[PDB]
Amino acid sequence: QPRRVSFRPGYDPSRPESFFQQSFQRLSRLGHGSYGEVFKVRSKEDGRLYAVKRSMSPFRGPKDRARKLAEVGSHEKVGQHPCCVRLEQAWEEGGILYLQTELCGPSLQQHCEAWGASLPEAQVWGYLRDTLLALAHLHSQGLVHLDVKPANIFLGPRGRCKLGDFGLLVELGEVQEGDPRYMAPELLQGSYGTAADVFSLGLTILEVACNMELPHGGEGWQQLRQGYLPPEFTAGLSSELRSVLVMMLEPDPKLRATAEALLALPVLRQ
Ligand SMILES: Cc1ccc(O)c(C)c1-n1c(N)c(C(N)=O)c2nc3c(Br)cccc3nc21
Repeated sequence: QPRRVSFRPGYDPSRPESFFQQSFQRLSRLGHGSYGEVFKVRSKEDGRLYAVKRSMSPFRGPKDRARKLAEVGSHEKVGQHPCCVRLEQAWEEGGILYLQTELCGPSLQQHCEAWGASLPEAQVWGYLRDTLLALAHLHSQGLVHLDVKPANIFLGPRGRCKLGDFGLLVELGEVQEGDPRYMAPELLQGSYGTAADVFSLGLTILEVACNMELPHGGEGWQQLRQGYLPPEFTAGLSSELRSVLVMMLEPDPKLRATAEALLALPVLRQ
């Protein structure tokens, strides 16, 4: 029996088919991986198109179930913000967790691969703005995403982007590992705060604006975490963008800029 999942219609219960196969039509499989599978679907009760994620394998034990279900709780804490992917409903059946979210466009990672070049700064600034708006919303409620990267930012109409994948989200006041390429240096010493997301967004913007593959480790990983940007790729960057990037990549989290401060800056105002 399927049961809804929260931390706050074609039913056919008798029929021997899953609620997913009974309440929705799988138009496409947007993606797949260890997390499971993401499908493009249209509600068989509302007709509107939505995105659904399902886990690959059934719950192994009590812990696996709790760890997976936490994303629902984390998604609920984020709430409804214009620049954050909104969750409609979440449920479980057969040891499988399902999350139904608004259908968004392609990820910033995909868009960048297709463009195959440094994105125009006009698009870049807007993504920086909306993502900063989203982070400020999370930071105000004592939430840290910890996995800000191109793949977790989804594009929308008229050059707008929304933040998603709140699985690694932690409420300031249990932490999972994130991608080393985008992690703030303070995390190595266990210092976790909203500043970390800002640094991740900085490397995110640097990656898409200079078509630069971020280093997983080594000296290159260090150079980007010493407050000095590499002049070889940052050549085409405008003076204004570079200054904003230096603020976000400030090694010391105590001195690093905050989202609201950056958003208040004139270049990033509206
Ligand atoms: C399904 C889901 C649940 C929770 C959550 O936080 C998010 C952001 C989503 N979610 C979307 N709403 C996607 C979209 N296109 O609308 C979307 N695409 C994905 C791709 Br492509 C690859 C891997 C994972 C994806 N997860 C996605």
